[PDB]
Amino acid sequence: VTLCSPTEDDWPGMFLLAAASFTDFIGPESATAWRTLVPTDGAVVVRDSEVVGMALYMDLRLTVPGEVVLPTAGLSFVAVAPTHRRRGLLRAMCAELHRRIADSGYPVAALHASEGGIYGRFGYGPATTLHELTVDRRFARFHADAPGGSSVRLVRPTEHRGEFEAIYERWRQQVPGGLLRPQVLWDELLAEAKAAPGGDRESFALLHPDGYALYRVDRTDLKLARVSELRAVTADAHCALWRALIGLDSMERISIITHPQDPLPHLLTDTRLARTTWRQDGLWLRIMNVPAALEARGYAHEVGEFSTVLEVSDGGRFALKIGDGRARCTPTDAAAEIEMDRDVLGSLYLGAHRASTLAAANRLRTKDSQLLRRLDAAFASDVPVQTAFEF
Amino acid sequence: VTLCSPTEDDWPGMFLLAAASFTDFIGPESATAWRTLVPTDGAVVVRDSEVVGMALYMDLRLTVPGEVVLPTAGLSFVAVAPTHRRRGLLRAMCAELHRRIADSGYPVAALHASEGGIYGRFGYGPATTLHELTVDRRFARFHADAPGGSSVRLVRPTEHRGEFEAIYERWRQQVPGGLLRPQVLWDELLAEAKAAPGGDRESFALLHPDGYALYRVDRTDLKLARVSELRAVTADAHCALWRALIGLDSMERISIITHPQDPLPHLLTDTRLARTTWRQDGLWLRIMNVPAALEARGYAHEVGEFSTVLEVSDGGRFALKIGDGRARCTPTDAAAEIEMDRDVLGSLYLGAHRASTLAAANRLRTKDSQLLRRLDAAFASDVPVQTAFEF
Amino acid sequence: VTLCSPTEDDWPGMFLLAAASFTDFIGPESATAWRTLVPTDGAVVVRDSEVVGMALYMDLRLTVPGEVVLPTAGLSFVAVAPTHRRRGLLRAMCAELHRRIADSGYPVAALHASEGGIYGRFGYGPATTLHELTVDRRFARFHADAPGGSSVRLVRPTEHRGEFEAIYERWRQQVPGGLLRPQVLWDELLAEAKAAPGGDRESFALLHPDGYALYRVDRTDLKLARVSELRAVTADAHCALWRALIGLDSMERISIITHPQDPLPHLLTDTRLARTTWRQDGLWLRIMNVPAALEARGYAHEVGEFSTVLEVSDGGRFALKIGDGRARCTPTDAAAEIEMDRDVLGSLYLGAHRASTLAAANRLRTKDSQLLRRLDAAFASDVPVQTAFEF
Amino acid sequence: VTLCSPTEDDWPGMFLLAAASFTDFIGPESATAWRTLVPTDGAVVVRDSEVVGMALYMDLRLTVPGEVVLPTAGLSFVAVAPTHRRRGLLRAMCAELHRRIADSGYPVAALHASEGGIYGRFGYGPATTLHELTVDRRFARFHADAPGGSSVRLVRPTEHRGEFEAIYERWRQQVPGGLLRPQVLWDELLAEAKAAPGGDRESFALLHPDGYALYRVDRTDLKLARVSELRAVTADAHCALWRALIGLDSMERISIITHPQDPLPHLLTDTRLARTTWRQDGLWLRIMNVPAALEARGYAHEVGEFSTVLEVSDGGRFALKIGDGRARCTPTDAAAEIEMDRDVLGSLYLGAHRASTLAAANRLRTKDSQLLRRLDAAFASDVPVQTAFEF
Ligand SMILES: [Cl-]
Ligand SMILES: [Cl-]
Ligand SMILES: [Cl-]
Ligand SMILES: [Cl-]
Repeated sequence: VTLCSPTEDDWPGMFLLAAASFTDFIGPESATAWRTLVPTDGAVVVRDSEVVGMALYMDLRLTVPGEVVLPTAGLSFVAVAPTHRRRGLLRAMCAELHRRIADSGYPVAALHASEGGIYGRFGYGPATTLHELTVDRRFARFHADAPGGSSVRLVRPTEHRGEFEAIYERWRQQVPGGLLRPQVLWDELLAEAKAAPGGDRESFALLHPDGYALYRVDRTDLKLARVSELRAVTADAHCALWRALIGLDSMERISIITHPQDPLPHLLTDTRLARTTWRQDGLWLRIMNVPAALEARGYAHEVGEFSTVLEVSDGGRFALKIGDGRARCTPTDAAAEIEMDRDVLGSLYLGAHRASTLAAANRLRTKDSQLLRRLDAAFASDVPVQTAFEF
Repeated sequence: VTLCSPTEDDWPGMFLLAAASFTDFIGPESATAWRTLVPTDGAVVVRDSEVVGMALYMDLRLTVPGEVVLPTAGLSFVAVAPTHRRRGLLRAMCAELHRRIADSGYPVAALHASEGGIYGRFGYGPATTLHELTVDRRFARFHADAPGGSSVRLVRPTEHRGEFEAIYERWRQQVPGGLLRPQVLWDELLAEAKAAPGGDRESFALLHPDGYALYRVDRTDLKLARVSELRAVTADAHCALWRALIGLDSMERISIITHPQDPLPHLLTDTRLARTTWRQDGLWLRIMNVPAALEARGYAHEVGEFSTVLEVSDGGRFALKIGDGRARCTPTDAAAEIEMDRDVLGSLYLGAHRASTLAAANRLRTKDSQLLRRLDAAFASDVPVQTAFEF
Repeated sequence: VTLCSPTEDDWPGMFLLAAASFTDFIGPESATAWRTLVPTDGAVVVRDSEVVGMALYMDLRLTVPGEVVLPTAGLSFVAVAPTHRRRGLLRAMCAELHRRIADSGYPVAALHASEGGIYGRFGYGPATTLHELTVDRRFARFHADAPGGSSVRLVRPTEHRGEFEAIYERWRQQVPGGLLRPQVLWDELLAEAKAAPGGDRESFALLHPDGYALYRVDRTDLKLARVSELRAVTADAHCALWRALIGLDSMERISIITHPQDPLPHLLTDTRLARTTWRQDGLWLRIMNVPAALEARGYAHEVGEFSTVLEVSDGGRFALKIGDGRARCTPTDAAAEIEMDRDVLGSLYLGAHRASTLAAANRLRTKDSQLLRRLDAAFASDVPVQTAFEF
Repeated sequence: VTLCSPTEDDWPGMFLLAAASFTDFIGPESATAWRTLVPTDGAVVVRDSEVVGMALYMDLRLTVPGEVVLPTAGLSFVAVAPTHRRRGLLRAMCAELHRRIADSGYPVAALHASEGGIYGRFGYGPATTLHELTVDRRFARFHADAPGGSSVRLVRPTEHRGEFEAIYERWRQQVPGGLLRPQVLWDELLAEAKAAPGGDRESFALLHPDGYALYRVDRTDLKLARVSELRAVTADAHCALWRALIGLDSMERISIITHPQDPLPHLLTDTRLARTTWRQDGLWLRIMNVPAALEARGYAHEVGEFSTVLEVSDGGRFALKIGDGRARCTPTDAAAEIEMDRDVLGSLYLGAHRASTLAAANRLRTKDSQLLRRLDAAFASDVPVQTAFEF
């Protein structure tokens, strides 16, 4: 058992481990495309010789509150062979990548979790919430107040790549959780848009000047349309796209994986028709550099200037001053007023979780209820946090 | 078709309509107990002579943000005979009760909705959110940070009525959505605690000095425990009760109908184990007197003093000034800065829905994005809004 | 093994065999009430001493085409002990009862079959068709042409016995398949109308001057109302009762066991909403006396006078002359033009099955296609055949 | 929004709308084959430029009672874009095609309905009934009377095209509902006979001189054989094919979409084994020219000569004289004795629905019960109405 950066000769062994580890493995051709987002020294492997462990990160750009874009290490392709469980391989690989990520100057790392119980101990907190809405469209009537009572076109996704790219680029820059989508991921997305023999049905697009929806009929439930992606830059675009989706008269149900503040239910005369059928953690964040991350994002202007001392468990103690929507975060040995593990700060960082809620679980410790209210207000995001694409 | 306050002789006919209308009808004996909460002139019936329509309200006490308790008209027992649909009987009965409620001096009316599409047009907005969590307790491990790593007793509910009453009374006064639970509803609750032949299994209680949980094994799924009610006045009590529930080793799953900010998931090493299995509107509010309701509740201290002009569609136009956690709301003919239907104000009132989200659906109209942020912040509740008991 | 008429002392042993044989056994008290319809010498038992076989008939009145009422032997309570299978006990009991029924002067015997494969060989043919319609009432809109766009009352069944009795008596006299419902069966029907602990929910009635519907919410599916019985003497009553049933706004679905010519689907803008969810043989007929049965019923006036020779396999050969809606059926040794087993004549007798369809299965043999068309037309019923009550 | 006959350049846009509208879309290659049945000016499109609406008709030959073959406009490929709902596009397209169909000299139009609630208002009535029978073949025993107690061969469909074509041509000419099946539809049918990767299993044929059955094992239920098509010209062929299907010893169940008068159940000792698992409207008819359609079909010889006056709502009033199996239908201003909407006449026309049943729903209005009986008898079909192939 040695831990190394993989050579070109290691990648066939990594693809075997991937195929055996991930039921959703994209195959070697697609994986080779995703590889283009992994920097030199972005990957580690454990050899016994065959590959028994692997982990890597990709260079991402993540939007945080205040429309600030952070360089982000996106952890992915993490696997330990079923032959090598309970040997500390995950711990060793995560320790090495975190060392490389921190030394490289990334203020944050991010991942999507295979299970909810693994990444908390490595300092990752769930930072976005996936919210599945299922609409019984047979009953759906738009409210008198709903915009645009057409601006929308039914199109083939592959024929309107430029328009989707431009709309997505506008969306990702204005929404916390937004990720830059590089050209290789557009190539991959539009390749998946076509039907597969015994696989997915053909994808269609609804295109508005200021939004698009990509959807396909479910493989097995032929009365369910699944929206894979809806990106709307305006309220008018969001409503117009939903009027078109409710117009899919051959379907009983439209489902979408969205965010908790999706205004869809409020567009209907019966809010209950937009049923929450599933909820899960989306993007997870590890704050690598506490002061750099905390100084980088914008804060709520509504809360008056306040100062506190924040201790992150084995992450430093800082004088934190928040006023006029900006934070200053400097080293101190002054007594801590707030204490939390690193994972908890990740959960607060995009505004998806309230300091008050985490305090009620004793994940966040303070003796000052006023300070808790100020933190809740300051860390809150004006623009609701969304999830961009899984990686 | 005439609309009257019912005489004693009308109640057998009302109980027949109830039995035929409500699959969960509590029967004449329990209904006669609930009747004690209906004031003189609190009920209307339509006769054709037999009862073809009915509606009533009960005298309730509702806690709103700032621990303020409002007299509240709780609409209930609303039915139109299947023989008399589409004759405007619901509209006529709701118009008459609203007249009586407004003239009686109630600032707010409330109900639980049989369907989501009916009460919006009568000025009711959904004001609390029911959130069902299902825990696979076989996997549940408490976080190192979780309080109290016993203070809890397994007891017969009927033997500890005084302790439940006292804990509930503390809870309902400190939580927005809290309702006073009169003696007749305690009588009814503890009568339901015993097992029924071919019906519900026996209810048990977990009792802490500062909280209780009432639960029973599901009728048909013998590996599911359903928590009917958990009232905790402290974080220590909430965690202690959940440690005890996760200790129900004969169960696979524990389910509870709770609120979106329940800290349960954060008590576990795997937040994903507390799965959201169901979400629905809970309590609905109709603001009867806009200035009385808006002046009565407390507002967030974090937001700086601001002034605006609010128009409620056919509900008046008001100069609204919010500062130091209090509102002043006076008549004006000045140009409106914010417009919304009455139902929308109900949805904002307990802090369950953000002004920003309702604005994105065009249910709330303003040209000022700064004003929207200030409203979001001001109307937000420090203590998360919960649902008390169904009526 | 001896075959006897039971003594009073035999009935406890018959009730044990019944409980072990019939999952729907009505119990000794209800069975003692049904006993009042069994004539002296109407029952046989086989003893080994304990009861190992039983069979009986009740005195019924069956309506046949032309509003003619026939005395009918209703076979029921037929059981062989699981200890005594394949010993010819059913054959022996059926042979003896048929001897008694024939000698008593009954022209027809009838039964409801536990299985479809048993009674054909004893000369019983399925004579009515049960047709279950399930309406998704959330979508149901009445056609512009539908009558009565209220005459209907929601009532407690036990309070309107006289009105149900009178409506049913009018119905049973005008519909082929109609049975006289004696007072003991009204006593039993209204006793079942009340709810049972862990059993059926409360029954309700919709009452029109010229029709009624008895319905209850399903035990387990709380969004399904099951109509146990709808008797309408006019088209106006039938439509009015269905308008009321579609008005059960708490239900998703209304189901009824009806007949294939129920006009319900044609009352709706979408005929497809009245879905056929189940179909089965209803009443079975054994023609005991061929000439008496054939001379007794009315025939279609549309078909011109014709003569043929009918042979029933081991049931006689007859010169059959049909004209002006009446048949003459006299002994002959002339060559047969039509041959069929006795069971086939039972299937033709109420007009539920076409001679042409049975001929296509070679259950009915003729070389004359014109004769087949004349038989189809003559045996057809003006009033569609319905099923009264199970016995 | 303009309505035009499509140019060659419009068909890619029509195929996109088809793919997005029809989950069973046959793809561009098969659709191009079906196109060969669409006459010049047989198609309309709405452009906004992209295709947002389309509809066409094909030249068909439909068999009606009396073995009469009518030129028939088969409406198909009808779609409105989900972006253009509730804009009257369907009404506009149907009005234009009906104008073209009427002017072209078609006496009838026909379609298969995506939903049951749409085509009634455009004058289409459901005219055939689809009846799914599922046989539990493990229990199925043929009756002593059943023919042919082998004449049948198990063959590859593609190797016996000539024999299937010849049998089908005999069938379609003798059965009301029969359609001529052109060479392009035989090409398409035999292409679907082969297995597809992750798709349908291989089709097999059972071939008799006077009948064939095409069947395949269900994709997912490997104990279910689905008969896609059984065409039998004789009772012997029908029974022989069913003996062979019941001989599929690896199956639990055989299912077929047949007609209500299928004699299959009567071939078995247990009629109940042939269970009706599904029922739906099949072919829909719009009578374009009332007198031409009514004079064209044969009527029952059994009913004596009679005269009446029929009014079709906005379809004319006619003196209708029916005798010796023929109708004369001439213009009159004499008082109407029968009134009905055009859709109702379509439902009566192939004998699938009784005038009496439609009268009970008030879809057919007369004050003369004798006239109703005569219409029932006259419009009845000697040969039961069947459904040919979906289009
Ligand atoms: Cl999202
Ligand atoms: Cl709650
Ligand atoms: Cl019936
Ligand atoms: Cl058919």
